[PDB]
Amino acid sequence: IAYVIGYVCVYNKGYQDTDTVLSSVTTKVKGIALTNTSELGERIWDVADYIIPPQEDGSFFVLTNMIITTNQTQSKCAENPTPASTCTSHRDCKRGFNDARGDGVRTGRCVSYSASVKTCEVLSWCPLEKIVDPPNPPLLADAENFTVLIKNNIRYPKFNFNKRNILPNINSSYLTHCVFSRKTDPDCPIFRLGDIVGEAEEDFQIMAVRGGVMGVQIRWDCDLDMPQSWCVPRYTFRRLDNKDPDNNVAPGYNFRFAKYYKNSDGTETRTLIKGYGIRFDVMVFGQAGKFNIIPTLLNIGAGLALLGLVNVICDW
Amino acid sequence: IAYVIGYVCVYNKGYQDTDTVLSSVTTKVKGIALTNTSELGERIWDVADYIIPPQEDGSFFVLTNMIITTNQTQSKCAENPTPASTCTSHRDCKRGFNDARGDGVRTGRCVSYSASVKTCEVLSWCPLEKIVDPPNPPLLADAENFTVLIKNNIRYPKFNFNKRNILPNINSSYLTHCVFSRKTDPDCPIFRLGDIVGEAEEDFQIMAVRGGVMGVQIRWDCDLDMPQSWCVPRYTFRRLDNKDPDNNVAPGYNFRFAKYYKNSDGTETRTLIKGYGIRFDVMVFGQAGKFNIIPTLLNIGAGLALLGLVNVICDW
Amino acid sequence: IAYVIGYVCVYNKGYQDTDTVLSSVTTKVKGIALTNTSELGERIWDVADYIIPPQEDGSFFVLTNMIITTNQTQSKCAENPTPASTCTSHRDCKRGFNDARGDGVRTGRCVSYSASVKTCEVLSWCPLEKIVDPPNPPLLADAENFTVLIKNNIRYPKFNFNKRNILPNINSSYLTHCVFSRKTDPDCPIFRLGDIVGEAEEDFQIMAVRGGVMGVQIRWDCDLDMPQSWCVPRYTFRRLDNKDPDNNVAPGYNFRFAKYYKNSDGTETRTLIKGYGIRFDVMVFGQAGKFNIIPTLLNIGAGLALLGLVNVICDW
Ligand SMILES: NS(=O)(=O)c1cc(NC(=O)Cc2ccccc2)ccc1Oc1cccc(Cl)c1
Ligand SMILES: NS(=O)(=O)c1cc(NC(=O)Cc2ccccc2)ccc1Oc1cccc(Cl)c1
Ligand SMILES: NS(=O)(=O)c1cc(NC(=O)Cc2ccccc2)ccc1Oc1cccc(Cl)c1
Ligand SMILES: *[C@@H]1O[C@H](CO)[C@@H](O)[C@H](O)[C@H]1NC(C)=O
Ligand SMILES: *[C@@H]1O[C@H](CO)[C@@H](O)[C@H](O)[C@H]1NC(C)=O
Ligand SMILES: *[C@@H]1O[C@H](CO)[C@@H](O)[C@H](O)[C@H]1NC(C)=O
Repeated sequence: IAYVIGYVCVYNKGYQDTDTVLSSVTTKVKGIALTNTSELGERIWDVADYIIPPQEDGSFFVLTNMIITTNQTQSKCAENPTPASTCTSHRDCKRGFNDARGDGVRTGRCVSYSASVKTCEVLSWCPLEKIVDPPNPPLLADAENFTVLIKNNIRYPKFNFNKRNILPNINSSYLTHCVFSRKTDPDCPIFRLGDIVGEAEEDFQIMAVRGGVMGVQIRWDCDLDMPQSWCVPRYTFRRLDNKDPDNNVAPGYNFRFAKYYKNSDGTETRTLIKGYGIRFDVMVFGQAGKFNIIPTLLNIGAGLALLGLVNVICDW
Repeated sequence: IAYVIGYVCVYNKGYQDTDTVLSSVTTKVKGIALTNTSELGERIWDVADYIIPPQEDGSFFVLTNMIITTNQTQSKCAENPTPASTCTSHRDCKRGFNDARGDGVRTGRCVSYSASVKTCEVLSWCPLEKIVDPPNPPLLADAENFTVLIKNNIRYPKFNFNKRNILPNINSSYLTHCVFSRKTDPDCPIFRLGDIVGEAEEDFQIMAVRGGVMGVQIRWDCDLDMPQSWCVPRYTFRRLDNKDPDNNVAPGYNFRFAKYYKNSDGTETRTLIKGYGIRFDVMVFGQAGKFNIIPTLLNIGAGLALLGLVNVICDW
Repeated sequence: IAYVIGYVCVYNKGYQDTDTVLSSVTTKVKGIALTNTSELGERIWDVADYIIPPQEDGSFFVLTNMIITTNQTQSKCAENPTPASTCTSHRDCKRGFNDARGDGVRTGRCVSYSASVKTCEVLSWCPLEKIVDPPNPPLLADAENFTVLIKNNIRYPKFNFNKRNILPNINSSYLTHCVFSRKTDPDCPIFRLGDIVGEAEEDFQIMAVRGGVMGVQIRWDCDLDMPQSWCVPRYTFRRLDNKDPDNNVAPGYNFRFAKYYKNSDGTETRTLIKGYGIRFDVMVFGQAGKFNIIPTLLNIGAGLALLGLVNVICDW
């Protein structure tokens, strides 16, 4: 049955010799955002404000919601209310003990956080970060309308193949005022953050309150036997974190950083920013194949050997 | 024809069992640069100045040219000249409209940027970044002479193989005053930035004006049947971005960041730096093989099966 | 010998069709530490202090020891003692010559660093970084007791498989007060830095003095023929760097960064921090297999073909 083995080699790509992809990614974010709060007045956020890591290859972080604590100085200080931190006598707090909250290290004497309750005195940057819910709606909801240009460049080493996701039919005039869309502009690398989140069956406005990790995946599945015109990337978007709050720890995505200031007196103070944002991971993978005689001959020989079993079984 | 199948197994590595490489890279940049300009006077740039991401594993950024806008404050403000931003009456500017330039959000009234023309007021950090060409020659042309030490460590999991690119015939005395060169010192990991760019058929002085992305690739192709003395990495360098300006968007490589200052009055100002630099991507790939009986037997059986087809064809 | 080929296919996974893993990692470090020195007095280090890269996906840097040079102003200056920088006359120093130390560029005249010796004047930030060993024991030795939560998410594209390292049998109540331990809590992702370093046959206290690169590796070896309950990651830890000082360059792991301040007079000063820390690399790899008819048939045919050689050899 030469037809059977021929069809098997045709559809299983057994005659193919395959190789992996070596990729480079560069993303640039463009947009502006306006915030209007009592504390910050009226404010605008340029490209240098809402991208906390200014440029890291492979991913980017877009700040969406955020909490500030200003004028923090190292001092002995009160503690946030907590059942493990309540004071009934000066002997309750253990000198030098380190707690799981991580606000600071305890001391012997303890002071009153307020008139009603007293908590252990700790060494820390005070005033401490107030334990409050993040603002809703998010400050940077305008980050729904940002754009991101993703430039990709792959190489297949063994076959000596180089390619970029910007197809050569496209020109700069079209790319200046272009926006990606599956129905209209499938070849445009300039995505919209709102579209990226929406195509993963999510809502950006709800996501931005606590953040989340979103992955953008690009598939480079190119058949090098056919000309390079059919070597085209395919874009997919997925949500990487977990919605369910009963299984994971610290739902959402956020992190803390600081800005250090030196006063006129020489004392060092710091402003602590806790930022929640959407982190976009760019993942590139693929596998490309070419023609080779030796695998074809090996597969043909093995198929003809299996034809012996086919005949033996047909005999019975 | 046992000779044919034997030679096929010998050269095609059908008897081989292959595995991929798990790698780690660490790079240190050493050098100094001096600049002499009217705005900054005479200046020297240490290791902490021209490497904007201080240490990220896998790649590093070397600043070469820059545009600085100092003492930027939040304010209602003028707009850079642009055909879409020209004022003929106060009703031209749309309240709250967001433009594609991204300098700021528009307001109702508009003032004169200069005596000749008037542009819409915007909420923004001002004075705005002036639209000017980057300085030529670049400020950090001395970055042609920097050195970079690349320490690489690979592991093949299945075969339990660990290796480092620093060969054990080398000692610290040689590596203290060493530099890489194909003809003289091929085993030295200490490359020169000018040499790295030159080996890719590029000119550092021209390309540093607007930047570019270079990839430094290391190939770990080791045959574990032979002793480990033949497991040696191979270095290659190539240019990742595109020179041609009529196909891509925003030619070159650059990014913007900010330094935030607090005045005596408490108002917050920022210095906006737009830096054009050379980003070096370190990409490590390879595949190592070892002897295995089962693939050898399978290939031998398939070859002997194909000998049947060979005999059948020879009969005709 | 159908039994032989059957056993070969059973144990060699010949019938399997394999695919690689596409992974994402997220690490959160929790802990607090106190330092007591003459220069810094009594100090506490929060999450925003000892993690110099605030959040980079795939690795994190935990500061352990440091050298601070404060109030550095750009000016003409003296030089650190060095046999290549000693002065016997004003003609010894070469104007504009760039040295291998990298402290600064030389000038014509040279000045007495101290009463005993004189060195070349250089343009640099001063006072220069004093050449002294890092403090022992390290300032941030308390970083032995920190915790790190590692959340992993893998996908196999061809088989359409998605998984996380947080098993469904685990709940948030257990994960709130959990810690990893091989004997007691093997499914907990919350590791301890001291445990991570210790299980690599290292001591944290001696390693933190000069730092080092530690690799945390996760293996996702899942057989998809069996249910997903057997798809479980496996954790291993290695010491990536080299202890031997006679083969490598700059033993340990450290890097330099700066904090820029603006004085009242408008002059710009900077504080230069040289930080030694432990860099933890998270490397995720794996390979998953499923059942496919065509490889099974090909392997069976080749085995039956090799049975011919088996019979021929047995005949002799
Ligand atoms: N784009 S940036 O230069 O990297 C940058 C942006 C911001 N964002 C804000 O300040 C937002 C804000 C504005 C006004 C008041 C309060 C908050 C803060 C610090 C920044 O610097 C770095 C650099 C490296 C790592 C890190 Cl964590 C920070
Ligand atoms: N090597 S560094 O510490 O990371 C660093 C270097 C510079 N470079 C300059 O200031 C050059 C300069 C000097 C004087 C006037 C004008 C320009 C600026 C800020 C830096 O800090 C960070 C840290 C993380 C992310 C980012 Cl975007 C920045
Ligand atoms: N967690 S952080 O925001 O990223 C951060 C932490 C620290 N660490 C200290 O200041 C320790 C210290 C405290 C007091 C006196 C002397 C030293 C310094 C600067 C920081 O900012 C960046 C941001 C991006 C890149 C870089 Cl290199 C730095
Ligand atoms: C995004 O832009 C559209 C139209 O330009 C506007 O209707 C929408 O409100 C914007 N999104 C946000 C969050 O403001
Ligand atoms: C690099 O150094 C060489 C000699 O040390 C010198 O001739 C050359 O001009 C230097 N490069 C630059 C850009 O100054
Ligand atoms: C870590 O904690 C244990 C107990 O909580 C303590 O015995 C040990 O001294 C701590 N390590 C350091 C370096 O302080």
